[PDB]
Amino acid sequence: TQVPAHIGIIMDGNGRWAKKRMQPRVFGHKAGMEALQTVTKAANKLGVKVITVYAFPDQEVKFIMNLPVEFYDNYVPELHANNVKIQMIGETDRLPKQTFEALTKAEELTKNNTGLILNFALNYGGRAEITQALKLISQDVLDAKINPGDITEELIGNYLFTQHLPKDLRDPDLIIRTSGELRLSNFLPWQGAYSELYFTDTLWPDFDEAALQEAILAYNRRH
Amino acid sequence: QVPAHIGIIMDGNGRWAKKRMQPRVFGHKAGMEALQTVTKAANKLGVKVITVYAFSRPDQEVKFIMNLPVEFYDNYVPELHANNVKIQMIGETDRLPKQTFEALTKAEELTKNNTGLILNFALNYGGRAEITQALKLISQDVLDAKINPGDITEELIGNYLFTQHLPKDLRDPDLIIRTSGELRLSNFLPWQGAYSELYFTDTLWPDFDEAALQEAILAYNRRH
Repeated sequence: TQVPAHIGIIMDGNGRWAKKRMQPRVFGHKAGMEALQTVTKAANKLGVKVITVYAFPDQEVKFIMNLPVEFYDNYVPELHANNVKIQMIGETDRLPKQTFEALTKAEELTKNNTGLILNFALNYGGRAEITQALKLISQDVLDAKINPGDITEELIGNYLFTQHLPKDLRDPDLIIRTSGELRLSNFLPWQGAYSELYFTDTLWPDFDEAALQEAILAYNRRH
Repeated sequence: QVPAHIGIIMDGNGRWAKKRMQPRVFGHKAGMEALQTVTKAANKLGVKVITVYAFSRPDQEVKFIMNLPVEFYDNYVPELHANNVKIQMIGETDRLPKQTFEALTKAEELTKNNTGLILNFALNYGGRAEITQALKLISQDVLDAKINPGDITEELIGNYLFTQHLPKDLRDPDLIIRTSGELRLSNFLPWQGAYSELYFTDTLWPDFDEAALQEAILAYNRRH
């Protein structure tokens, strides 16, 4: 049937997964990377146009900010060979030098690719995305580039971080949340306003191609 | 352990009426009874705010949503006033009919001093539209030099949304309920609900009562 063109995913449950396997939380994030690799390849083959993914303590953040570097070295080449285009959204200026540079190389490597767009939401917050959009628009109105009569929902959409996606694919058709949490977490509040929501108890590192197909199957049974 | 602000998407009125071989109008009158029951019960339990959204031949659906506050004023608001419930509307007023605008304002003016539960009606409401209208007002205040673009923060935007009239600690729903089995938010409080707990039930809105409200509050407490 109809495959949803844009899927949002809140990758929850890496810590619980690792605890369940009696391993450090760091092992869970590593397995979370594997799950993303599997899901990204499967969705690309099934014909999904976009996946926007969202990751959810002192020494943990050091290991977590090294994951984009690890992503670039051990996963990005295979994704690039699968014709996957890699982008990021969020306040990426806050990220460390090594992290921003690994992600930039992944963007540059894959920028000509014509398959699925893998969109990393990093240092991302919905309200903050909207806030900065409403700031830039107000600056442009103060500088007379745009009129206050030109302020519309379409204009706001052009100033969000999802602006770089193709116009018809900016808004998720489906938002998947793992690990049993029935809540929003400030992920794509604007873009996801009309999205089908799907909730599963399965933990993110166990979310595989079969779990993706079950989510896509649930989406088709809606309408 | 009661959530202070509960959002409610009231869906399933049409399905409820068609199941009983009755006209669609019958379903919406039963929907107003459900709202009365839920409003009274929530007020009793100590809920501070409920924001309600009537959502579901689109020309037919618009007539029922706009007829709501006229009938609600005549048949239900007096009892809510006696129960110390404050009534407020969020959404766009400019495009309302005359009889509807008068019925909403009479309901507001009647109940404006009440110190119990705030019943917040979302009528002619859209989240994206609300945020867009907030920008228009912020943009105009930047041109008038009342504020700088640098002053535009998350807290400022909150003061320009339709929920600004609620107290600052109660503006955002802690829980959002949707009836009729649909797993969507349908453009309801996208900003304000960004961190809300969600509760979905297959129950149709006219069957949603005090008991269903308490089952929802129970589920909310199991999250903590």
